[PDB]
This record gives sequence, structure tokens and C-alpha cells, in this order.
Amino acid sequence: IFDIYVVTADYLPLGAEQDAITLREGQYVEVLDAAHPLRWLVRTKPTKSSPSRQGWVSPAYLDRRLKL
Repeated sequence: IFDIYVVTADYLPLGAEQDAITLREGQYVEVLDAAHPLRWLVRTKPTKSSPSRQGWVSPAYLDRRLKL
């Protein structure tokens, strides 16, 4: 249903960004809703006991990826 994108160019916020979320080159996260072409709403998937976080990211560094 959703689309899990992967960071293949790294994403480290330089300074203090509001409504932003940190990401590591090689992470997976499906998109929730598409607001503006600049940045879409996404929420990482929780695993084991890690809480799920939601933050806006730039799709200019996210590539289409499908899960098994």
C-alpha cells in the first residue's frame, strides 16, 4: 500500500531543523501522505521495541524501493 524509500545519499541535518527527522544512508521508511512536492510526510517502521517516529523528508534523495 505504502512506498518504502531508501537513503542512498545520506541525510544529516546541519544545525537545528524544525519538524525534521534524522536519517542514515541505508534506512527504510514508507510514505504516509503527500503534501508538497518539496517534502512528503513519512514515518519510519518500528522494530522489536523501537518507537516509530514521523518526520518530513526530501524525496529528492529517496528512491523507489519495494519490500519482499
